[PDB]
Amino acid sequence: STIFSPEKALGLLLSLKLSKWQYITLRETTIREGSKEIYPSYYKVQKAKLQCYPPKAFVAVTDSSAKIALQALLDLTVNRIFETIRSPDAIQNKQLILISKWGFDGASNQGDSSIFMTSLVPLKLTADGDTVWVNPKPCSPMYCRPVQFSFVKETKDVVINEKTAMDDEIEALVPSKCQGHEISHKLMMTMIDGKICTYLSEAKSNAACYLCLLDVIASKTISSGVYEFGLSTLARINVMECLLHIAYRLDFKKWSARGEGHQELLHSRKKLIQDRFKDDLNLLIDIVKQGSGTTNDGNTARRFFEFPDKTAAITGLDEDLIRRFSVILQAITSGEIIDVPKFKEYARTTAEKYVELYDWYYMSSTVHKLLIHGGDIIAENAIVPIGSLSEEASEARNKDFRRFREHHSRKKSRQASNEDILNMLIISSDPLISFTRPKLDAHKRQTYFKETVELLQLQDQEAPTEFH
Amino acid sequence: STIFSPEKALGLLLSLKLSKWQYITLRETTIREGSKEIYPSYYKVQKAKLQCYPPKAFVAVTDSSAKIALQALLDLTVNRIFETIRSPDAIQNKQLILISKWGFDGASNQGDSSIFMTSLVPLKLTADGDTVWVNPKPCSPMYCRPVQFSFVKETKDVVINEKTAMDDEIEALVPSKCQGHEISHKLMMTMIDGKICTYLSEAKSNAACYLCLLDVIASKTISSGVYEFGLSTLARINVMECLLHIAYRLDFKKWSARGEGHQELLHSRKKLIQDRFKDDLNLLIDIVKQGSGTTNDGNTARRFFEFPDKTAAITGLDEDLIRRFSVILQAITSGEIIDVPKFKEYARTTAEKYVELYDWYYMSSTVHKLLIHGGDIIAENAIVPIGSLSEEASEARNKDFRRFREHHSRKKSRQASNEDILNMLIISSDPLISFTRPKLDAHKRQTYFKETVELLQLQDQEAPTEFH
DNA sequence: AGATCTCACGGTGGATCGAAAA
DNA sequence: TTTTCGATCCACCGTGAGATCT
DNA sequence: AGATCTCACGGTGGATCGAAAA
DNA sequence: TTTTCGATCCACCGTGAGATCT
Ligand SMILES: [K+]
Ligand SMILES: [K+]
Ligand SMILES: [Mg+2]
Ligand SMILES: [Mg+2]
Ligand SMILES: [Zn+2]
Ligand SMILES: [Zn+2]
Repeated sequence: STIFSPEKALGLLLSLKLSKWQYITLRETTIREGSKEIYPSYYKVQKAKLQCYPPKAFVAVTDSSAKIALQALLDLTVNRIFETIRSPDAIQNKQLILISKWGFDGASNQGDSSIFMTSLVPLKLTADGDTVWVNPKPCSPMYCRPVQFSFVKETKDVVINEKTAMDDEIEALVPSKCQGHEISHKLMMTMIDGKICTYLSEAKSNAACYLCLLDVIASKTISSGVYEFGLSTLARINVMECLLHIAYRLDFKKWSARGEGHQELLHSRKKLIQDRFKDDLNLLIDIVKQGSGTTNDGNTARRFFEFPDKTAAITGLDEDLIRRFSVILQAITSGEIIDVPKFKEYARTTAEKYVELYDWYYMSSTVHKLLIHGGDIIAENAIVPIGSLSEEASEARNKDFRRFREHHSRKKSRQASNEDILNMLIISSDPLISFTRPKLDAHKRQTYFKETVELLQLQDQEAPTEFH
Repeated sequence: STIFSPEKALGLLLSLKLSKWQYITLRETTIREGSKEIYPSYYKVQKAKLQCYPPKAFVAVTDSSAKIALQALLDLTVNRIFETIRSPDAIQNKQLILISKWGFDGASNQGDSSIFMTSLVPLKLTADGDTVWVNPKPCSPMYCRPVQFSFVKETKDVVINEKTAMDDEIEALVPSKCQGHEISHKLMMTMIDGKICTYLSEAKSNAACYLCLLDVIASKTISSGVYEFGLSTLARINVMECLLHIAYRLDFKKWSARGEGHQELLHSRKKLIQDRFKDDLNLLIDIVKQGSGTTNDGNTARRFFEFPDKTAAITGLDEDLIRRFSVILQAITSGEIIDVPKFKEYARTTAEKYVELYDWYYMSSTVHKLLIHGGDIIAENAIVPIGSLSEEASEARNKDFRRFREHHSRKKSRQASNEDILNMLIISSDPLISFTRPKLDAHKRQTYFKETVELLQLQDQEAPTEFH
C-alpha cells in the first residue's frame, strides 16, 4: 500500500537514530502535508521489529545480564538470511553450511561500570562448497549479533566461566532448519582481544607433540576451537619466552642447564640483558610473574617484536631470526587473509634458519607448532585471520551500546532497560535491515614488515590503527 | 514542485532536531524508495534559513559575545509577521503598532560557565487599536527572539551596563517599514527575573511624590520603562522594609523617632522580633546590608508574605493588612492578566485599611505608589503581567541553547560556533516557521490567596511552579 | 560569591485501552 | 471476528534551576 | 588492579568547488 | 548567464580505547 516497507522504515528509524516520538512526529508532519502513503504507522514498525527477535522463550534478561540461547540466535540468523538475502529455491539438494566467527570483549563505559558482551558474526553461508551469501565487511559491526551481555567488570575468572559455558553449548547445537533446507553451523572463536588471549593462554605445557609425537598421521579434531588457540591464538607470548630462554643459555650452548656451574651465569647474563633492555625501551622483562610462571603481557611483547633488529643486537641473538619471527607473527595477527601456500614455505624457511642455526636449544612444543604445523590450520579451517572487530568498529559497537542504553531505552524498570538494549542490538545487526552509517574516511594503509606483504593478500576493507 | 516547502522542511528540521547529515540521509533514503518530490535538497533548506536572518551588517559575533542590532531584529520580526501570518492588504490606512516585551536572564550551563542573554518577544501587532496578530503563548519560548548573548558570568554591574546600553537604543529606534506599511514599536521591559529585579532596584529614594507632590494632574512619561520598574517591578522589597519600620516603632507610635529615649527600645524590640522570626522560619531579617542600605533578598521576602498570618501575629502587626498586601502583590506577580477595575478598588480598600489604622507611620513613596497609583499602570500600559518565560519555558530555552552549542554548532572556529548558536536561536523563534514540541502535561493549577482569584482573569496558558 | 540539598519534571519504548476499520 | 492505530500509562531518574547554606 | 597520559578520530554546518541543469 | 546540488574542506575537540605507570 504505502511506499516504505515496514522493514525499510525500520532501516530509516535506525540509520537516523530516531526516537519513538521523533518517528511519530516524522510521520504525522509529512501526513499533514498531504502525502499519505510515505511512512508506516509506528504500530507497523513495532510489528516489523517483532520479526527480528528470537522467540521470547530463549532470551532471558536480568537486572544485571541478558542472554540469548545461542541455538535460537543462530536459527534466527539463518532464517533472516534465507528469507530475504537470496533468490531462493536455486539450491534444493545441495548441502548447506553457515560458517560463523564469534568472541567476546569487555568495555568500560565511563553499577554499569563495564559490560562483558559475547558476540557472533556470520561470515559465510555456503552451499555444497559453493558460496551463497557472504559478509561484505566481516570486520565491521554491521552483522555483529549479540549472544549475552552483563554488567560485570571483566575479570579472568568470568572469561573462563563464559568460554566453558558457551562451548558446552556449541557442542550441543544441532543444525537449524528453514523453509525445508537444513543448515549446519561451523563456529570459530576468533573475536578475541589481546588480554583475553592472555587470560585463556592456560595451555602451559604439553607432550613432545600431540600430532608429531616426520609424519602428520595423528589427525586433527576441530570442534571447541582449543587447537587454533593453543597454536596461534595471537603465539606472541610463548615464542618470546623461548627466545628469552635461548638468550640466557647463549654463552654455554646447552638446553639441559643442570651442567657444571651454568645456572648462576645464566642468571647473571639474564640480569645484564634485562638491564640493557630496561635501558633502551624502559620495558620490563619476563623475570617474575605470580601465576602460571614467569611471563609478560602482549602489550610489551609487541614492542619486543616492533624493532626485531635492535632487540636482537642487544640480547645477543640473530637479527634475521627475530625478523622472520616478527614477520610470521605479524602475518598471523595482521587481520588480512593469509596466502597459505606462501606462508607454508616461509614457515619452513624460518624453522630451518632456526634449527640449522640453533641446535643446542631444542624446539619447545609451542615454537614447534607455530612453524611446523601452524600453517596447516589456516588452510584446514579456512579461518578469517585472527583479527576481530576493527578499532573503529569496536568503538562503534561500544558507543552504540552506550547510546541505546542512555537515549533509546525505557526507564520504566531495569529489566525493560536491558530488554531495550538487547532487542536493539539485535535489530541493528540484522542481515535483512538496510541500516546506513556516516561515510568513513580513508586511513593510511597499515604498514607491515616487507616480507609480510608477500605473505598476505591485501584486497580487503579494514582500517585499524592498533589491532585489526 | 515538491511537497514540502523549504519553509516547512525547516520546521521538520527543527522539530526533529535533525543534523545536516541526518537530514541529507533522510532525503536521500526516501529518494531511493522512488518518491522524488518529498523533501527539498539541503541547499534549499539553507536558502530558506537565509531568509530568517537579519542582514549581515547588524549581527556582530565575537569569541565571547553575539549581538544583533535591535533595530534590525525588530525590522526582521515585523517583516516575517507581515509576510506570512496575515491575509494582507486588509489594512492600508490604519495605524500599526507592534507591542513587544523584552528582558534578559543569565543561565549557568554545567570559559562557558554562564551565559547572559537578552531576549525579546513580540506580543501583539495592532492596527489602529484593533488586533491583527497575537502571540498565542506569550509565556512560552516559541517566539523568544535573541538580542544578545555573552559568555560572561552574570554580575550586578554587567546588568546595568546592559540595561543602559539597550535603553539608549530603544530610545533611538524609528518605526520599521514593510510592504508599504509603517509599523511603530512599543517595548516593555518585562522579562525580568527576581535577582535582576533586585539588582536594578536602585531607585532608593525620591521626593514626596513625583506625581502626587489629591489630583493626578502630573502626567506620565512611559518610555524607557523606569516607572513600571520603580512602581511594581516585583514592589516586593520596599513594602516589606516599610512594614518592618512599622514593626519597630510599634510600642511608641511615632514616625520621626528622634523623640525621648525611643531609638534604643526600637532596636531592642527589633532584636526580639528578629529572634522570634529566626526561631519560626530560620530566615534572616533586614538587619544589615552593605550596599544601598539595610535590605533583604526577594527569596526571603516571598516567605515573608507566604503565611501573612503568622508573621503578623509574631511581629505585632495586623493580620489582615499583611494578608491584603500579600494579596495585592501576589496578584501583581501572579503572571495572570489583571482585572484592572477590580484591582483599583482592592488597592483603595488596602490603602484605607492601612492609613485609617496606621497614621503614626506616614506612607513612604514606594507604598504610596504601589497602592494609590500602582493600579493605573496596568491599565495605561496594558502590560502583560510582570511574568516572564515560565519555569518550564526558561528551562526549555536554556536546554536548547546547550543543545545548539554542543550538537548543532560547527567546531571549525569559535566565531562560527556562536554564529551557529545565534542563527539557530533566530530560526527556532521565527514567527513563520511551524516548529513543534513534545506535548506538555497538565500541572496542578497554581493556588493563590482567595482574594487574588477575584483579582485576576484565569483564562490563559501558563504552568509555572515557582514563578510565572 | 560559591557550594550543596531538594525535588518536580522531560524523556524512554512497550503494554493496555478503546475505537475504528478489514 | 481480527488487525490497525492513536492516546495514555508505566515507573524510574538524570538533570537543572531554586533554595538553603557557609 | 586501578589510575592517568596520549592521541588519532567521529562529528559539526557553512564555504568553496565543480558539474549540471534552467 | 544564474540557480541547483552533491562531494569535499574547514579546524577544532570531546571522547574513548591503548599505553605507560604505580
Ligand atoms: K525544573
Ligand atoms: K579511538
Ligand atoms: Mg578487550
Ligand atoms: Mg535569572
Ligand atoms: Zn607437531
Ligand atoms: Zn503619588
